Amino acid sequence: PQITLWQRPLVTIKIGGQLKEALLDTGADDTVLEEMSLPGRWKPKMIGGVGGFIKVRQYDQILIEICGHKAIGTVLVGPTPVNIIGRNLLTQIGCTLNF
Amino acid sequence: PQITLWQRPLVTIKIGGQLKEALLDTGADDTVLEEMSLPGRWKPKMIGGVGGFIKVRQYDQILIEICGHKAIGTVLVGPTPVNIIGRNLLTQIGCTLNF
Ligand SMILES: NC(=O)c1ccc(S(=O)(=O)N(Cc2ccccc2)[C@H]2CNC[C@@H]2N(Cc2ccccc2)S(=O)(=O)c2ccc(C(N)=O)cc2)cc1
Ligand SMILES: [Cl-]
Repeated sequence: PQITLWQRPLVTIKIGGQLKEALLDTGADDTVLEEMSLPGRWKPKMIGGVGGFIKVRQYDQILIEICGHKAIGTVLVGPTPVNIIGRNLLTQIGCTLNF
Repeated sequence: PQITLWQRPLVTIKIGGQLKEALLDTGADDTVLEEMSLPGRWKPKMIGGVGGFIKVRQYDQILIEICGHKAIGTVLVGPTPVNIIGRNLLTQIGCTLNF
C-alpha cells in the first residue's frame, strides 16, 4: 500500500501469536514494543530521545508479520509509550519513503 | 525521490538561510529542531518522546526547504537528539510510505 502521513501510519502486526497495533517509524533504528514475552536469549540496552531514555531487552531473530508481510529481525521490549516498527524491519518488507 | 531505509534517512534542509542535516521521521508528529534562532513570537508546546513529555518552543509559518522542496509551516525548537522532519512537513511535501 501507499500510506499517507496526514495521520500516524499505524499497522496491525502479529508477533508471539498476538495481534498488536504499531507505528511505522523511519526515525527508529530498531523496533520497540511494549512489555511482552519473547523466546530466546536477550541482552539489555538503553534507548532514548526527547524526554529521556528507557531500558529495554533486545531479542534477535524474532519473527513478525507486518501488514501480511513476514519478516525476521531484532525486537526491543520495554516500557515504551507506543509500539514502534523501526528501519530494521521496515527494510525487510520493502518499505520506502517517497515524494 | 525514493529513499530506502537501510541507513538513517538523513537529508539536507535549509532554514534561516543555513543548511542543516535532518532526519525524516514518520514516528514524529511534528518537526523539532536543535536550538537555533527563529523570527517572530513562539508558543509553548508539549511533545512526548520515549522517555516522557517535554516542553519546546513552537514557531508558526516558518519557511523551510527539505531536499530542495520548499515549505512553510510549524517548527519546534528544543533539546532533540537530532534535527527531525516529522509528519506535518512530510505531509506538506507529499511524502508517503510505500511497500
Ligand atoms: N512530537 C514529535 O514531533 C516528536 C515525538 C518523539 C520524538 S523522539 O525524540 O521520541 N523520536 C525521535 C528520535 C529519537 C531517537 C533517535 C532518532 C530520532 C521518536 C520518534 N521516532 C523515533 C523515536 N522513537 C519512536 C517514538 C517514540 C515516542 C513517540 C512516537 C514514536 S523512540 O522510541 O524514541 C526510539 C529511540 C531510539 C531507537 C533506537 N535506538 O533504535 C528506537 C526508537 C521527537 C519528536
Ligand atoms: Cl505545519
